[PDB]
Amino acid sequence: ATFEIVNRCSYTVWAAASKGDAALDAGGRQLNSGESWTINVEPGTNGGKIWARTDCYFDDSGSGICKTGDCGGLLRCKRFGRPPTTLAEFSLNQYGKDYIDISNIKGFNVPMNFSPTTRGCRGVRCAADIVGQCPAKLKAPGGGCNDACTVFQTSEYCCTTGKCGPTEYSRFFKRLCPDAFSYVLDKPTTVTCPGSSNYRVTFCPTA
Repeated sequence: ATFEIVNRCSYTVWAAASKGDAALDAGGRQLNSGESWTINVEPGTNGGKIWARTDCYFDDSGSGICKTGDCGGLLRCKRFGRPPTTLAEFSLNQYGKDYIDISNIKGFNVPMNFSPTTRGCRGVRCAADIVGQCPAKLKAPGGGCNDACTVFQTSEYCCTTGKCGPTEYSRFFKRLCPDAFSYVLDKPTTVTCPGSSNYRVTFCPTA
């Protein structure tokens, strides 16, 4: 399957793509404002994620640091990034279907639209100003808005016992972005698409 990753933000973003234990395609790339990066994701990929990283510095060897979404200091991510990260999530070719969603479960850093480029399903979008409105306790110094599990590490926010309810914090994300997961047991906002669809992830879709 092919993914076009488009940076419509006015600032440089460092895109990342990983399935947790391995990079997808090259795994990461600088995208200046307006730049598009097309990657090939192998069919059958389970648990793939795409996110943006902000305020990165990397050297010759591709080592450095980002203030949001750092994946252990690498330009080409092999593992997942450090929150806060708005997450585009996908499982491909699962019994003939594709499943996509946007998640705020690891916080929010960049607004995002996640849409298919082929037929038969809708896209999803979280493009509200979550950082500007972020509750004080969740504001991350490096920018972005942390999820409550990252900040407080309780069984309720992290849903450790498998039983948990919505919270004042999860409701904040859900009220600004109803189409994104706000906590781990949220009523699923997953979208079902035909198997082997193609997609576009746009950062800053509106502004």
